[PDB]
Amino acid sequence: RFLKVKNWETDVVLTDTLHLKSTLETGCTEHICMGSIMLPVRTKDQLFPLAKEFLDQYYSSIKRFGSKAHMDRLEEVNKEIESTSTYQLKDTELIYGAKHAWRNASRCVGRIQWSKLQVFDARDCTTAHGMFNYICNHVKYATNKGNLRSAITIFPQRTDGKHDFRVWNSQLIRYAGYKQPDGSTLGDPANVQFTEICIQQGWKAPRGRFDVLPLLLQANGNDPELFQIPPELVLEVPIRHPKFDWFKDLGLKWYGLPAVSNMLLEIGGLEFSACPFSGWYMGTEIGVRDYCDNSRYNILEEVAKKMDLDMRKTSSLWKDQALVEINIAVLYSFQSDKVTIVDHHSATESFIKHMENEYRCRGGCPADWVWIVPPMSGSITPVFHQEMLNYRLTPSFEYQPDPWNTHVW
Amino acid sequence: RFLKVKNWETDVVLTDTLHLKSTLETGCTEHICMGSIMLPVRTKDQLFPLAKEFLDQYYSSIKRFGSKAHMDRLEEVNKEIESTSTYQLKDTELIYGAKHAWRNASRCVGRIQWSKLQVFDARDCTTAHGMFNYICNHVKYATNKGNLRSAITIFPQRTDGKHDFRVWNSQLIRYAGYKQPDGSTLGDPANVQFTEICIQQGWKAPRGRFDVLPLLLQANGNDPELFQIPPELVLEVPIRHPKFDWFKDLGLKWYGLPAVSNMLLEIGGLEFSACPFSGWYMGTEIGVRDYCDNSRYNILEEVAKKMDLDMRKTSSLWKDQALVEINIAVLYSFQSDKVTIVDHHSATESFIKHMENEYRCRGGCPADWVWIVPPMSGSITPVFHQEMLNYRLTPSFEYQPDPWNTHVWKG
Ligand code: HEM
Ligand code: HEM
Ligand SMILES: C[C@H](O)[C@H](O)C1=Nc2c(nc(N)[nH]c2=O)NC1
Ligand SMILES: C[C@H](O)[C@H](O)C1=Nc2c(nc(N)[nH]c2=O)NC1
Ligand SMILES: NC(=[NH2+])NCCC[C@H](N)C(=O)O
Ligand SMILES: NC(=[NH2+])NCCC[C@H](N)C(=O)O
Ligand SMILES: [Zn+2]
Repeated sequence: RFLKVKNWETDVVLTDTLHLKSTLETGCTEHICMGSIMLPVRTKDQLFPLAKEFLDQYYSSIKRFGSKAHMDRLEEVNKEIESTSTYQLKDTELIYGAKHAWRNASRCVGRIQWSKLQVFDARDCTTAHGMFNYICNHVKYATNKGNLRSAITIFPQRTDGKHDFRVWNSQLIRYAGYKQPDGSTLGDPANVQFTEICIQQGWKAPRGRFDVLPLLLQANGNDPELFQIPPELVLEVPIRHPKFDWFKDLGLKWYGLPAVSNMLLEIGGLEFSACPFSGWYMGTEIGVRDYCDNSRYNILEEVAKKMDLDMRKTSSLWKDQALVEINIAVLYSFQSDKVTIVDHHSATESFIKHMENEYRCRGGCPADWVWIVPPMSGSITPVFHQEMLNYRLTPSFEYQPDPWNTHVW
Repeated sequence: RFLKVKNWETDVVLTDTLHLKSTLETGCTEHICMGSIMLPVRTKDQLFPLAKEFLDQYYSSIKRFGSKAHMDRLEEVNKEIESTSTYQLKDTELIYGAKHAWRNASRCVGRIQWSKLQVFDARDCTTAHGMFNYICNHVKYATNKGNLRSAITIFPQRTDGKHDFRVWNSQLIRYAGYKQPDGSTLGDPANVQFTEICIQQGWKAPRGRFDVLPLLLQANGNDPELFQIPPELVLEVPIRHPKFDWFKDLGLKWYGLPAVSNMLLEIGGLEFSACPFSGWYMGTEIGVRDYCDNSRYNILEEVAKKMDLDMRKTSSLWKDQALVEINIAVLYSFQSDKVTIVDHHSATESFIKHMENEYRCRGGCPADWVWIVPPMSGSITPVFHQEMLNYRLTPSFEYQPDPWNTHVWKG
């Protein structure tokens, strides 16, 4: 009932009670752990309990648990639900829910910043053009000339499912991927399919290695539309090393704004299917995963050669030496151009502090160890030695099917 | 109920049916994952079934399920259990049992070698001196002058819980750790407590940074006894770098034979509390964990200074740069001295092939992602991109409480 988690480097021990308020499932069972598996309309009856659960925590957080205001609101929503078969959050509730969905994102290592989220209420939106407008504003606000500010823009909630708003891109800003005759892939292999769906939709791909994709926005259930982000609004960083002048020749660069756009935000049973959010990169995401993953830009060998390393034998650890240099370069390019970015050491140290604050002030902090530990130098970051308990709390950010596998044109 | 795991790098999908045979628990529920938690006598009543499951697995493995030899063995074992409250395993079954405990060890990335385990049957052992002799033969055999051979020595199983055989060391070979009055630690911090027990037992500590610990052996539930492993039997490797001539001057070295000796081997319900086993090292174990954990030798700074790295700000990734070098040094030193060792790339690539083979021929491969993925360069090794299912199958290697915490001293 009262679980404890120990850090094996410091011997510190925290007790977890917050998991007791766990609602959703984990994919695991007393017989099998699926901790490493990436992916382990509501009715009136289904809804009220959720709204109740939510309002309870909301009012509890504002020190008015069981107050008249609390009871009243619970009644109004209750009425509104029974009548409209749904309800609307007050702005206060929307903001609170979004911040807490971030607070509860067990896979996010940057949650120490959770309370500082800027929320853009786009619930009055009605068209793809409106969506494009809201998104551009989000992009500009959050980029802030390189001094990034976390934000989320929330489009209209789901109703009957046949009027859902959806951003087809996986991130607001991402490079394109095209399958060349060579059999090889040009650009970002991860977006090869999306890149094609834009074309299948009219986009005029410049077939480059770093082409900013176009937004494919879906409003109120209608078929999606394309819009190119004002180039002047997409901050980019040219990747150069602080010692290897040959580096720039690799012809690499990355965008400064990471902005997940394909997730679903659930607040009090309500579902917001279009809720793009952004923060700032942790160095390794680009340097380790986007650049070195075999299925991404897969650039290790190329950088290996340029460094003139004995790639004849794995045991020489050339991949490791290169990986490091590459990551020193990403953090260098960003820091030079004055674009916010955080290294895995500093980011993990913060998460640990955040975990401690969360444990004493909330009785816990759900965290997914498999995602929290950086893809490089694992054990030399504090989170590696930190036991973590993963569980689902709501409000939350959830995965949802790609729209192009659901859209009934 | 079939379960699928995908490799997000190759899009290869495997199907697991083997987890259905999983009886033991995981620590996780439908509402919580404890996948990253380090540590989440039997009665006749509970033994019969365990013995039967085992014999059934055994006889099926040899294609004699239902045979008369199978049926007679079950009758023989059950009679014996009801008769003595326990039972003895045949030699063939012990070997099969030991090999499968290794095959089922979800935290071991070296399992592609599981069928080539050399099993030393020390069930006739009765005294600590007897244990010392067995252990000495195990080390020499396994060390094989640097061309390491995986092996396990199995001492008498547990009976009433008061006559246990235990190896108090956590590994047959490990360096002493000494707490200094100024608060600093000399040697390996991980073994300070055990070192104190050895000194209290009479060991004369040479108090250096790499002193090989004595064996503390408990036979038949008696008080443990000290024994020094013959120095000529302990193979060690001086650590140097293939390009930094100052590396050797750090004065580092490590032993070549890793031999976990504090686990419990469960087979057919029987409990073998003293079952030291060894294989060969994966570089990162030494280079990353033993050398760079803040709670171990913690050499990152010193190695960083000598490299004249910019230690002013973490974002220079000086810790990362130094880490790679140290690991290159460990692998290089071992290879030069011709002592068996495997790099993390090589080891993880083999585990993937092994895992795939196991799904196809066995229906699965219980694996602990948290432990399988190496402590450095995670995503540039295939295991990181591989989804895994973790569950407990028997025979198995289990953790057990430190003996000094449970032992009833006799004087
Ligand atoms: C401000 C700095 C932030 C940092 C440094 C940060 C860091 C991270 C990192 C390293 C990941 C893993 C990314 C991956 O492997 O794909 C992650 C995941 C995640 N973060 Fe953040 N984050 C930040 C802001 C945000 C914000 C503003 C939200 C939500 C409002 C958020 C919600 C989450 C969620 C839901 C995931 C999991 C996404 C998935 O499953 O792909 N993060 N974050
Ligand atoms: C052939 C060489 C072998 C290699 C390369 C290998 C590799 C590894 C590594 C890297 C780990 C994690 C070590 C740690 O982080 O402390 C591990 C754990 C494990 N291995 Fe092996 N192994 C080998 C042989 C064996 C043998 C012979 C057995 C058993 C008969 C075995 C049983 C296990 C067990 C039970 C664990 C978990 C130990 C614990 O929880 O501390 N391994 N192995
Ligand atoms: C299979 C496994 O779940 C997958 O390869 C992982 N992906 C990720 C991870 N961690 C982060 N932060 N991001 C990922 O995409 N840990 C492991
Ligand atoms: C808390 C966390 O489970 C712990 O720090 C871990 N230890 C280990 C690990 N993996 C291996 N191989 N060995 C460990 O000791 N993964 C994580
Ligand atoms: N720090 C963030 N906000 N990350 C969002 C996900 C970005 C993704 N990991 C990438 O490298 O493109
Ligand atoms: N490859 C092995 N057999 N390892 C056994 C565990 C050794 C332990 N990790 C060490 O660094 O000493
Ligand atoms: Zn689990």
